[PDB]
Amino acid sequence: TLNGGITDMLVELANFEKNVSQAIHKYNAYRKAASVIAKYPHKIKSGAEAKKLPGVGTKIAEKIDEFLATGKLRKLEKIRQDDTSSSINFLTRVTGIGPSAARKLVDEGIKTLEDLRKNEDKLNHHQRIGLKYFEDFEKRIPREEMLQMQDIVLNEVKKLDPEYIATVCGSFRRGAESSGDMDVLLTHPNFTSESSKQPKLLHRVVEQLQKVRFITDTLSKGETKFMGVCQLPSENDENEYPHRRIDIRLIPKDQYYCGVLYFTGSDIFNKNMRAHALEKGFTINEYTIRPLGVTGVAGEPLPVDSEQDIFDYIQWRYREPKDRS
Repeated sequence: TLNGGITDMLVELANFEKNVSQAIHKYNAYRKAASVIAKYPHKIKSGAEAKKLPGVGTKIAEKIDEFLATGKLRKLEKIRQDDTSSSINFLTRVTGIGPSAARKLVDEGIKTLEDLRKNEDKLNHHQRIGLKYFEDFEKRIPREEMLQMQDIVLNEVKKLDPEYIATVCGSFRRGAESSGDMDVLLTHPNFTSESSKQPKLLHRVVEQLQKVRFITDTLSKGETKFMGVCQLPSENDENEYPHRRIDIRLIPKDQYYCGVLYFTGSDIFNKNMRAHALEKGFTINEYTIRPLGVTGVAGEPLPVDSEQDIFDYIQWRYREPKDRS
């Protein structure tokens, strides 16, 4: 393509000028500028030969000869950047700041790492810790450190009560080399889908991990889900080990392997498996597996004492976790 860089430059400029500006008049303009350049049969060398065209005002002729020289355009940079969109989807990197709050902060003037680091009175505790450890939560965790994190949690849990079952899921159980965080599913026989609702089964484990200084912060502690911050022990090491994201979900005993399956996942695999279940007449769910009757009337949850049970029901061979991409 001859120009092309020039026309994608003008098209994006037109779009912006109508969906942010609202000056449909100069949107109509750039449109004309672009169609023409695309007609013109020779490669634009400069913005003066590019000015000499029936629909290219000298403001635009001033841009082209520029984009030809720098290989870019500052007006596009200072536009792509401030994109009311792109800011929200940045603030949302900070754990604790979703869409709703991001939109608030943004169109109230705050949208960058430093704008934030200059008004923590506008943030709650979750958003605060999430800010303090932004860069830390941005790193990967070598399988190596995860194994160690597995041991701390795993043995601490068995020491409290041997009847607990605890499995780390996520990219770690699938045998991955690198993880984003740690995701623990916890259950205990005293807790079934018929039973009371026992928040202490979870609290007791969380507090024991804080007690031994693994968990360093709470972002959200619920009745059934805790999300916080954890850290591997060290020596005299400066930044020794960064702080990681850890999540701890408590699940009724009788619907644990439904939750383990689901949280080991790969979404693409979850998608395919549920879909296969739905074709042999079952519905799978992060809690249960149910016959799917005539219509979409689901029957009674079937007994699940292991992942294998879920596979057998839909007539699939057990897929090793490493094998669930």
